[PDB]
Amino acid sequence: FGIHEEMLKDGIRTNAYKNAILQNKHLFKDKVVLDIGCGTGILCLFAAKAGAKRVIGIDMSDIIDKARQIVSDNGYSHVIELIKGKVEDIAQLPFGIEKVDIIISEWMGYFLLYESMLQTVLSARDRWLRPGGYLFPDKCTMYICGIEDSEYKRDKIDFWDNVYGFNFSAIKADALREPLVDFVESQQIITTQSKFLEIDLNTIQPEDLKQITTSFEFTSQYQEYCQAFVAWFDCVFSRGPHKPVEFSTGPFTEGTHWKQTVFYLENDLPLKPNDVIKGTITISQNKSNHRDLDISMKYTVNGGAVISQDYIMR
Amino acid sequence: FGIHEEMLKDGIRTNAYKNAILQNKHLFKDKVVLDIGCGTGILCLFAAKAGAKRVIGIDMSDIIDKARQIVSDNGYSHVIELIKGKVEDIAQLPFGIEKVDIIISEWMGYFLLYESMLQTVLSARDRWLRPGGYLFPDKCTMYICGIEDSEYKRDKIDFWDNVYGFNFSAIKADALREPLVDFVESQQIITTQSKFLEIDLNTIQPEDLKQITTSFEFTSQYQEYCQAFVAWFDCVFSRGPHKPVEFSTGPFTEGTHWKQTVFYLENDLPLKPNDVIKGTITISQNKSNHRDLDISMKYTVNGGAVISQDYIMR
Repeated sequence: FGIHEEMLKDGIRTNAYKNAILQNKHLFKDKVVLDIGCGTGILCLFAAKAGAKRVIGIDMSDIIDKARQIVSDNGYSHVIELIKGKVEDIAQLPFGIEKVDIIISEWMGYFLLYESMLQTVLSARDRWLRPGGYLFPDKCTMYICGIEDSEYKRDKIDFWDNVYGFNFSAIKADALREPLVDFVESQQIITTQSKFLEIDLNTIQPEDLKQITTSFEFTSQYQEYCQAFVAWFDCVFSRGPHKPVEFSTGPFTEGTHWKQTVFYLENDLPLKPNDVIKGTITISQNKSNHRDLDISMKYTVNGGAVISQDYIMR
Repeated sequence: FGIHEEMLKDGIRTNAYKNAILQNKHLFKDKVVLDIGCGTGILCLFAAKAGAKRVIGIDMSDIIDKARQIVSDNGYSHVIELIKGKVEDIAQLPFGIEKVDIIISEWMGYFLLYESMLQTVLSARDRWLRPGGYLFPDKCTMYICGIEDSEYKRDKIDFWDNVYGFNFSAIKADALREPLVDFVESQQIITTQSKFLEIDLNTIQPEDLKQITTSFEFTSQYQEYCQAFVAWFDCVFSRGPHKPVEFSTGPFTEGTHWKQTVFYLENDLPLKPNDVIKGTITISQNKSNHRDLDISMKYTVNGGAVISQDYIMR
């Protein structure tokens, strides 16, 4: 419902897709395009306008009936075909199509990986993408840095110390375990930014997603307290477009509906300039609710004792 | 998760419950209290602090395990007993209790009735409330008025006329059919306010909720265009407290997490001062998704032709 208006009115995202598709008419001309999660159909309309021979959109949502009407009203009912259901439940693609040239998708979730459609996109790639075909977009990179956020930490974590006189501190751990999806101001960042994960749809395999172990490293720029780490991702249309097309969900550029992801620290870090925060982040589907993401960090400051903290986004 | 922090940090709501309970220690002393949907337990703690002999909290949420810890940390483990599950699945109340003196609940949904716990509260009242017992709160009243909102109507409805050159007008009806939960500024109101529904927990019966037909009437105060109706509800602890306790979710007082409910009109009304808008609102559970609320309005301006518009909150 409102999720579709939010996706469309996300200008940064829809403009990046618009540019990647419409500026590459040469690449789309007379091609067969599969779009995973077409929603109201704007990306399918772009691909058709770019000259695709056939655009197949899959959405599991009941929006499909209205999306077909939109396709008709814009004169593309002979080019764009919409199908309901899960990729995994599709007997065949329509019109006897066996392979496709280009897969468009918007699979990225919050924190890139939370409730994402990555596995669906990889199944569709494995089933239908012709050798050498293109994935729009194909590369996402995750970044992390440290911030000052004493005010929000006091309002959101320490609030539970005293609630109308009552001790609610039993809840504090749970509040700390939940990453926050929200915007951070760039002036709050007190460290360099660390690339810590890349996901390349051209080469990644589903078994690689079972448990992601990765490392990160960033450096303090200030004499300051660090209350939280913040993470975001960048997304690149790399293989396919004539020039690479990119957009960011970070705090130095226009906001997106993904916002940023804030991981509050149990114990604030007292940082000096040039202090080094380095560690590992392990990401995996939660073992009791498969929709939940377990995110475990272990790290040090200048090689001190290891600090560990576990989070679950749910 | 965050829903519990949002409920608690709703100051207007939690203060009204705090006042209704703690200022009526005489009424709670040595009584048996049932609280429906206890969440992290603050209302149960109030009832215990007010002197209840026994407080039974029901919540279907996994929050129960942490809520028990909160009850223990504040010294009330012998008074407050928490039970998981639906009222409808409870064999008996603990400690051999058969009747209770007071039922506390926070059953109100958006637009009062959307995904509310009203039916659960009525079942608990019918099963367990002693004759003459009290419901905290027991009375909610709904109000409606007309507003000017051309800017938000243009940004949210007319946006679909042209989306990157494409005609998305097939979606406009669906956008109009969805009431918006959001805050309205009081300066946007251009009519008097109409009480249009009262729900009295002391006397209402579940069969009355199958379909609510009610009437409304309000008067234009300006020469202005009306783009939407806005509705809210007020909630009163009426029977029981020494003085009635009240709070509002309307736009003339502090915001609450319920916000207000905005019903955009298909065709703007050109109103003159003293024009009368009068009609009926029919509210019923949707026939294909029982969690969805159908809200149908028919009305006139000074007895002109009947205007009808159907909405579904989903």
